[PDB]
Amino acid sequence: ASLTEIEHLVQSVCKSYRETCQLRLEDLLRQRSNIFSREEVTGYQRKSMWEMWERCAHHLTEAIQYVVEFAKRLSGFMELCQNDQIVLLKAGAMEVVLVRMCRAYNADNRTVFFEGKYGGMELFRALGCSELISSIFDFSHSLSALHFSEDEIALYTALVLINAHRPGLQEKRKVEQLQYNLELAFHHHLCKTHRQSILAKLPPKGKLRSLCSQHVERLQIFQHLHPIVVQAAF
Ligand SMILES: CC(C)CN(Cc1ccc(-c2ccc(S(C)(=O)=O)cc2)s1)S(=O)(=O)Cc1ccccc1
Repeated sequence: ASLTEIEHLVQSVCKSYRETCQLRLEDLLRQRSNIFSREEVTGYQRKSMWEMWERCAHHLTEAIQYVVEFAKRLSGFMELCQNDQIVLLKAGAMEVVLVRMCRAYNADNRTVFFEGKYGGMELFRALGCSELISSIFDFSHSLSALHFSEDEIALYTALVLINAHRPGLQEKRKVEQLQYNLELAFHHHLCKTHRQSILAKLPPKGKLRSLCSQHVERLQIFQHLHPIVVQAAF
């Protein structure tokens, strides 16, 4: 592929992200001052783990819907066989959601945007998993420190998804070609934006893996005893 086509892949990936980014960065940054009062935080802390779980399950499911929509708009993704589409999303969707979360994270006061306002990790106390929440907040903090742009998120999450080493792929060569093309796109766009410096500062692939694995473990435990059928975005 020529640099002209690489640049078109760049523009295409970034447009697909902007159409499926769920919350506008502009809104997130604007609402940073709308913070939960102490009474509001206490209101959340009094809820059952089962109520917080269902709210969290609703937000995660919805975030995942937007990630699936992003993938479907990704050049070449819909050209993969159905098995492979499923393999990639099953392995990668929740890792993308975790990356996407850094946009809603405010490093200045360590709060995150949740149901209309910004709250610290103590908001989630009823869930009884401080370590995981803390790990999620630290991970977001590490990404926010980089000032990850909207397009870097777009290109980086595309590569989280389009990973040819996911076990179970039936057309591994096709995923490899897609992955390589997206790598070209990412690297070229970092050059064009003078942002080469972020590559070495990005979280190791393994860290996103171990975090999502710990995350998924909680989800399974909650969703087993309390499934919730909730509306589809697209
Ligand atoms: C804020 C996190 C640490 C806690 N969870 C609630 C959220 C779920 C989805 C969120 C979200 C959705 C969209 C964006 S966006 C539109 O800016 O991309 C950003 C964040 S916050 S949790 O559910 O991940 C914590 C949890 C709950 C239950 C079991 C395990 C973990």
